[PDB]
Amino acid sequence: TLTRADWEQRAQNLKIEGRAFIQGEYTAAASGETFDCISPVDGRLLAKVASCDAADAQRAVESARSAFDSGAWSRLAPAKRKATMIRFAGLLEQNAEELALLETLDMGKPISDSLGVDIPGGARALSWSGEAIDKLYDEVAATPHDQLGLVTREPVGVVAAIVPWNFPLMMACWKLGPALSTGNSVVLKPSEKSPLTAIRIAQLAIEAGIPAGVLNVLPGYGHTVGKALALHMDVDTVVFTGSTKIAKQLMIYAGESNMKRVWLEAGGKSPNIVFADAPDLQAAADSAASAIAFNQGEVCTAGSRLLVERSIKDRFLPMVIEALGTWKPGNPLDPATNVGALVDTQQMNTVLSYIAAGHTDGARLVAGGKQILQETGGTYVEPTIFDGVNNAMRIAQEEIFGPVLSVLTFDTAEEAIQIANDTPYGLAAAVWTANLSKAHLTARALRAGSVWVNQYDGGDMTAPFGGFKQSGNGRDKSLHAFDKYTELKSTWIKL
Amino acid sequence: TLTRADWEQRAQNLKIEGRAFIQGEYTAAASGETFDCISPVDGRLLAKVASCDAADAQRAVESARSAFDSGAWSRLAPAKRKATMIRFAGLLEQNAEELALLETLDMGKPISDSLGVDIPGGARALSWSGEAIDKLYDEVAATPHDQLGLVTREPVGVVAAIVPWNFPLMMACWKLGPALSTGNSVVLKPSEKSPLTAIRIAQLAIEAGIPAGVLNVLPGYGHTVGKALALHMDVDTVVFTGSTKIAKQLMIYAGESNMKRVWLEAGGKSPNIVFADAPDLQAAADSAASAIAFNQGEVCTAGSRLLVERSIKDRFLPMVIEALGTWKPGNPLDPATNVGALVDTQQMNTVLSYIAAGHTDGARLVAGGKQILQETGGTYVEPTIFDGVNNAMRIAQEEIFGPVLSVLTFDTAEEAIQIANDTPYGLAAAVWTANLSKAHLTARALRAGSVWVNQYDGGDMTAPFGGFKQSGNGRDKSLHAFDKYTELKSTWIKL
Amino acid sequence: TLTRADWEQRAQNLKIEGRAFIQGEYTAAASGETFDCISPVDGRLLAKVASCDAADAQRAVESARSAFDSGAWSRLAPAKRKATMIRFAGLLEQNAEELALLETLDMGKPISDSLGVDIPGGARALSWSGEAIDKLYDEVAATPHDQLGLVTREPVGVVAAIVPWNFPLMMACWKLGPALSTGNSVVLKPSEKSPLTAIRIAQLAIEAGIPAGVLNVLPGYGHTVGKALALHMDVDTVVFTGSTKIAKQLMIYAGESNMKRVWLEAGGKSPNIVFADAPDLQAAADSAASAIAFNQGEVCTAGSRLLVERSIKDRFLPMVIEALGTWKPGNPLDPATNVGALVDTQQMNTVLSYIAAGHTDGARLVAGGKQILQETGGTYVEPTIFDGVNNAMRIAQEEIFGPVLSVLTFDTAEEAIQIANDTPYGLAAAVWTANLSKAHLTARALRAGSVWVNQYDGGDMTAPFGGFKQSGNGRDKSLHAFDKYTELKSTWIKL
Amino acid sequence: TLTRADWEQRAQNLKIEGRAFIQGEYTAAASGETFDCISPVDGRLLAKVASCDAADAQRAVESARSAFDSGAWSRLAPAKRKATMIRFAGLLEQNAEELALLETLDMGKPISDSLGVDIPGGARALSWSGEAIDKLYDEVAATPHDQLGLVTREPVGVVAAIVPWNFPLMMACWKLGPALSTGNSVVLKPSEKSPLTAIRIAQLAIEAGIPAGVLNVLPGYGHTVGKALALHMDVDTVVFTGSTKIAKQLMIYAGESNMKRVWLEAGGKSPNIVFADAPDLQAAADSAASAIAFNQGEVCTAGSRLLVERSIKDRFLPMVIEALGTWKPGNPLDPATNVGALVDTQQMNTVLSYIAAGHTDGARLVAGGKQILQETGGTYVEPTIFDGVNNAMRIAQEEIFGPVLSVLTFDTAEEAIQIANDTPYGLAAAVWTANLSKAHLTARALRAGSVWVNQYDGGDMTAPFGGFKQSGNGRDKSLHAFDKYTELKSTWIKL
Ligand SMILES: NC(=O)c1ccc[n+]([C@@H]2O[C@H](COP(=O)([O-])OP(=O)(O)OC[C@H]3O[C@@H](n4cnc5c(N)ncnc54)[C@H](O)[C@@H]3O)[C@@H](O)[C@H]2O)c1
Repeated sequence: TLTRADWEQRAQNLKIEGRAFIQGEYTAAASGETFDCISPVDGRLLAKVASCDAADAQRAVESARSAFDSGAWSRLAPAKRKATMIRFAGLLEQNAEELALLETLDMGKPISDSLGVDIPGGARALSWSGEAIDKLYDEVAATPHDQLGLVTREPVGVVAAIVPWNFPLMMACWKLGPALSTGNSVVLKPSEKSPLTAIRIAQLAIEAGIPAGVLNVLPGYGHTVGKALALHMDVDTVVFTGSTKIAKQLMIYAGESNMKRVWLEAGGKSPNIVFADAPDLQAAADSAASAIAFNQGEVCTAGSRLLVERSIKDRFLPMVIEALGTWKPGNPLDPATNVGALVDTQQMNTVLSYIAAGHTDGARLVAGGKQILQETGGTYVEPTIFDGVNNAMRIAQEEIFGPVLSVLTFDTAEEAIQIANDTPYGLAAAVWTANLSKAHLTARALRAGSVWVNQYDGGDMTAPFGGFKQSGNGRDKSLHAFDKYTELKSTWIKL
Repeated sequence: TLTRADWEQRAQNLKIEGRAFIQGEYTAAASGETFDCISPVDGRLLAKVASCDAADAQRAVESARSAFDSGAWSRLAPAKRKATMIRFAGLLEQNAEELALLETLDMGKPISDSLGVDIPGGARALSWSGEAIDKLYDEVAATPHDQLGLVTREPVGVVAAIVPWNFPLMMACWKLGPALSTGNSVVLKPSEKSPLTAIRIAQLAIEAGIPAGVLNVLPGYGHTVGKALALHMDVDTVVFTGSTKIAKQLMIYAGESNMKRVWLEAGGKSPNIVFADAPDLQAAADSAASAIAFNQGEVCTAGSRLLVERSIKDRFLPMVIEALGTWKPGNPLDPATNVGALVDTQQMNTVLSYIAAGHTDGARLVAGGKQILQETGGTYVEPTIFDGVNNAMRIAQEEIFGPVLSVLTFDTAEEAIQIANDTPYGLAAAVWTANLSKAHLTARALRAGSVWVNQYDGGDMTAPFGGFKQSGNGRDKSLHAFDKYTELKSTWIKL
Repeated sequence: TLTRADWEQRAQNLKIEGRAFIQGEYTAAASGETFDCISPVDGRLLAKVASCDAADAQRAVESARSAFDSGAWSRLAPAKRKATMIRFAGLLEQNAEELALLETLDMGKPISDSLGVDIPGGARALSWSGEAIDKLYDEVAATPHDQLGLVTREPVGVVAAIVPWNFPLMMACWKLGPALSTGNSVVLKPSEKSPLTAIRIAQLAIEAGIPAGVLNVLPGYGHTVGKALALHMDVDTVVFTGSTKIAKQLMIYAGESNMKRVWLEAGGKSPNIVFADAPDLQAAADSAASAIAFNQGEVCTAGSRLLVERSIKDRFLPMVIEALGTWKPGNPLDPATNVGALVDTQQMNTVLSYIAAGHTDGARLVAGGKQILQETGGTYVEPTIFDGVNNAMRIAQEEIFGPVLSVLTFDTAEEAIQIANDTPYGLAAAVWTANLSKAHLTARALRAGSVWVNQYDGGDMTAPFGGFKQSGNGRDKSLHAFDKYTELKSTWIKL
Repeated sequence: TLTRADWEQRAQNLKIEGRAFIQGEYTAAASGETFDCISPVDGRLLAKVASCDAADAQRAVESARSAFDSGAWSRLAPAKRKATMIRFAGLLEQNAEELALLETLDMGKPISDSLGVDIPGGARALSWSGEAIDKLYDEVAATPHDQLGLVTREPVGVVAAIVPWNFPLMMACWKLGPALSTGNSVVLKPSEKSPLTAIRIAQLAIEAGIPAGVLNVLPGYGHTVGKALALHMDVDTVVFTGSTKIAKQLMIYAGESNMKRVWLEAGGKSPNIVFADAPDLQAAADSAASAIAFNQGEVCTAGSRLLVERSIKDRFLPMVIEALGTWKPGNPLDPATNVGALVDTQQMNTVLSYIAAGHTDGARLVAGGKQILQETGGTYVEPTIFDGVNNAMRIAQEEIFGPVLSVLTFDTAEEAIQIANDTPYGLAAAVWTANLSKAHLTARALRAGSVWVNQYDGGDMTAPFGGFKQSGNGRDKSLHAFDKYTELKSTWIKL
């Protein structure tokens, strides 16, 4: 087990690749332009990263298209694609320490989280998806004797994947797993706030046996190369994870261009409903704190609204405060740290402004509330709780994407459901109760893509993940994720 | 069997409903405005139809939402929804003669087609979908012993369905069958060129037991009430059948509003590939003619590009010409008629302009090419064939939506495939060959949602139907149609 | 609603068919022999029924085989088979009053049960199965590009169905629905204790459009014609519902003959577990009584072992006694009657012998325990309860097939599960508890084909039904029932 | 690449384990008795192998049952069972040279086949099955609002697997893959003619992480320990691969004991149908020879009946003779050898007696026909062809299980199908034709579990494998194999 000093030495000794990757080779952007990749750990310069634009999108898509048409990957035997995807996952694990360190330096999450959650999670999405390839069957319809009706799935062709900065490698892998497994070529566009691991795994893909052109990586800004990919007339599908605002703009881009398929994973304001008859209130308290403090609250499914049955509120809230007190910001390179830096100054100022809005709209600060560790040259905020929140308050309605918890009360299950569903979002929700009927009926009534019962942040690769309403469309993970990267064909044969 | 005189008597004796339908009652538009519904068979006034706008969209959506929330239909037992949908289908059949007559008068297709194809096809979509409801199973994941992982589907809520004029009732039913079967409320917006059957079946739905508010019908223009539904902030999903141009606009509307799900069935320029080793050339010739002449060529999957192997071209083209000669425009109310009127003057001018374009771009007219029966006051054009067509010509690239055939030649299977896929569209295609390998390998290479082998216009309710590329996204018919009207939920329960 | 006098008039006015049915015609047995069909309601002669033997089995199998080979039904379009099966179900309903009367007279169940449960249940099995036919899809494997791998299902051919007397029509339909829907020819052998409804519906099948030879019916004894079918070298599959003893004998017959597939639905000793935290004790008490008294306890899944948590036992047992008191034997032709006659004298003696065994082995009689209504000439026994039962006692280990309840106690969930699973059987079980974890974990631990939670006798046509262990193999109802009547084929095509 | 001399040295240097394996340890049989394991390569003594009997079956099943009930494997997380199964497969590959050598020495197949087909094939069944575990989903029925209907699968408990000698390790793995993956305990009973690899992999299972008691191995005779397992009252399921005669006896044993589930893979007499319009006659000739000579014709799906369209017979048969001449018996330890020894003297004498019967019944010997290489001390027979065979001849009806081909002619497709289906068997069949319709219609009409088109011996792990009629019931490989090792449960929960 590596120490803080070990990680600090390794961080200093990294040579960091900043180039784009197109047709099997690292490359500068056509313009030669770069942007500074700055670490939120302490503000050090990590790398000058290629700043791609429309011209680079064009070259990457031409490369993607040529590779798809060659059939080198798209017509490779399923069992062979499986083997390659599993080797790809294996190379992530083999290079786990470097990749984890890049993630931590790039966007500030604790090294123990990068190493323990992100890298294994990314690898698992690649290998599980790979494992599934030849376990999938298409269909033969019930037809008259002189007909053979086949209903099959084929890869769409060229896929653009635009991903965010909060789980850079893992979110990339949630897309790459099913998209590559089904045989598509993918152009990956990582967040400008976290380009490094995406850039690095482009090389690993080649080493695993992914052909040149099949996985191209274009670092750069959303409003330049991201937009260019979404408007491209020869991209078949764009998959996206990010804000609801940008997600909507992608639907507009598709409409303005070639009617490409658009699949979105967007914001959340997930309600964590704790009933008086929860089987384990301490577990509910620990989980409620973890739900908002894990990864600095920079989680789409953060349990940012805590709904507590009023009769246990006075006992439960102090339990949640004490649990939250164990989540402490610190040096992300220290293995003992469980809360890291926020991704940058821009994000931190947004979070601080929402904390200010909590005060303004009349909520009661009961824990945290301040920026800390300023002397480090990094960006850190205390996990924060507001009590006495009404669901119409800004901190109840709007996604904060920091470790800021809103606490609301209710007195009936029906009110809990009404409050929980009172949102434009619908990514996740949780219910804590020992009652059989109340558990299933409440879960059934919540309009959310994931509903966790007597736990938070549940599910694994077998569980589809995605939004109701403005939290998105379509699902990541599970076999259902494959459907975003394929087209149905009905082949009706007269005999 | 009814005679022409019988159908003319019946046409005269219809009382035709023109009002919108909201919350279980026929109603004027809020503005009181109407538009004239004129028959293309000769020009008579059928009815003054309510011209709905945004205010009516709002009232209909409020009705739909309230109905959905009440659970009267959305939480009705699956077996009971099945019985209702089957009764709904049964009422279409019970009233087939009236509905077919309305269809024929409304948009000009032959009465024998309305009676023999449209009404049975529509009824079948409703009954088959109903039958399927309790044959569908959701999923239980493989999880650790202390977890129960449920993956289920739930109705999205409020669905707007916007449909075209070429198969008014049948297309409405393709949407209504699965949308209603899954438990949604639906707001149906029929084409302003063909509002009458949708208006009529609103009452039949009530009679079958569909609760008030669950199926609302808003006749009116695309740019008024259609647009209002697509921009509405409380519509969860819009499903669409129509032009690629408008389909794209709907993606923009969704992005501008509430990120509603958008499912599109759009245009086509389907290739009909006849190899020299086709098993039955006469069958191929008969189907090639039917593929362009049926429903006046106003068919999304019309075989508008006939690709013929050069070595049989001289023999096959005269066969296609002779077969096309049996398709003759005539009085739509005559049961002997197999080709009806074009939907309106605007449509006839478009077809005539494309025939002119055929000449201009250098193709050779070998059949038809002219308006006929002007004395009737109706709009009729001869089924038309151009030979010597290059795929770059306008008549080869652009959807005409009239009975105009382009004939192209090829020398190799590779060439046929390249030409076939050389289109922004991808709705359907056909292959004619007696060879096992060539049939399957060519079918596999064609980028289209339906591929018919040794037949044209194949499939039934078991066959998903929809586009690759700019022909749309998602599928109508089959069980896959249901997925457009539901959301996946992952319920992970800690035990 | 018909009165007792009405049903008695109708009983007198029946003309009852007693012949076998082969190749579209009613027929005597080859030997000319008959057996007396006597009613347990009072002892009248209903009909002299053909007593078939091996010669008749041979002729029926030859008819079945020829019909199968002709394709009249086996290669009939799926949608047409669906329509026929639905018409078949519709004829059962059209003739419900006659069929229910035949059932009640034949084996003694109350007329209100025959009319309200048996005939609708049978019709439902036929129509639901029919509806499902064209909703089923076979499979296409993930293969290399030069391979097409089809995995399809085909009817086995000739199916023998051997059924019992407790639900004569409904059990026959549980087999016929999926066996006929998949395209097989079926030879049905009803119990010699209840031949009449099977004989009758043979004609209804013809009327619905089932071709001659596809459904043959051979009334007669198990050891003659039943055995002949099970040993027949040209029967592909036998499906069976009856005793575990005979079920085992069928496996031996298959091994002695042609290795035909054997699917068994056999005996049961189902445990009904009521925890102290059951949500509704009165509902639990009412269901516990119904579970043993319904259809005279002549139910494979009768809740014959009531397991009660010791801490509610003193409160719950009087509730069960009072609820059982509402179940009173009476004239089966009286519509007010909720408990009918036992099927014959042999059955009554068996029940009385087990009541004697209850006393001998040391249990405590707390309700019923005696034959009643001897003056009627019929066979009736009081619903009976023994308290203080140990699971090692004969009444706890052996299936009684009468209305005799054994009451056992437990202190822990672990104990309840151990007792519940302490049986050679495994057909059904029930759990009553308001606790989420306990309900799912206990249901998971129970080795039984059906587990009902907070209800008894649950499920519908969507729920597969069948045994663990010596309660049988394979499942009736649901789509899984179809798999007993088809064979998988892997067609791997090199392209 | 190892030479013949290398393999001869390795064979001499093996230390061979002969003991049974129970509860994590090698053990003598209770009696202390052994049988001589003799090599058909040259007659050398390989090992004295434990000769288990009823007492050993009892101890193994008690061990299996205790392990299943402990949940160490049966309740282990799916993802963890997957990982263990993949490591298990990995250890087969890691020890491939030893395992391949054991197989070759034990039952005589060429070392290049053992190394290239058997070991990789066995490993692949284990890992593919393992990979599938968490890709499988169970079901949630469509039910009323106050019901939750779960349809799930659970392991049956204790599985007996009885396997033959022709593919000892691979057939064992076809059973072990799905049986262990679903969580069962397995008692494996290898053929007394080939016990060695089964004995050896028992240790590898433990090293991979399979808990003690979960995989027990009992070498010994069929009529002692095999029979004891099939009659055991606490074995839930027996799966079998072997002769039809013994397969039938297992059905009888189940009936005599506890009604255990019985799944059989039995004999074959597979027809290889070559039409005049086969796309590649040379390929058909090569494959027809391989179909009968591979693994000494000791293959269940050996293409033992060659049906050739009469018009190509005179040209085709010499092609088949020339191809068959490339398959030459030789030293199984020589890597160049492509035909090995027959398993023993008993088998060889059976084969020679069938060759004698070919002469007697009037067939024409056109190739091979004699025992060879007698001086080696081993058992070898020339690949043999009889022409002018009629389907009623013994060599056409009966399974020979040696390299003996029967050649038949036909003149119509209909006759080809009649002849092909004229058998009590139905394991596999093949069709060679370039015609689309004839390929699919003929394949559809053949009553066989596998149908190969324009190839022989096709399919991989995605293709279910097993018999129609007396070739067995149920399927090995694919996801369908899992169903033999699990039970369906319907859990209906009232809410
Ligand atoms: N599974 C999920 O649903 C999921 C997971 C993690 C994070 N998120 C969401 O991500 C957001 C935080 O991430 P973010 O700040 O990177 O979001 P963002 O919307 O600002 O950007 C996401 C990605 O889109 C790109 N982008 C920005 N503008 C673009 C444009 N005009 N056209 C094309 N691409 C453009 C960015 O460069 C980045 O790669 C939150 O709203 C959070 O809820 C969702």
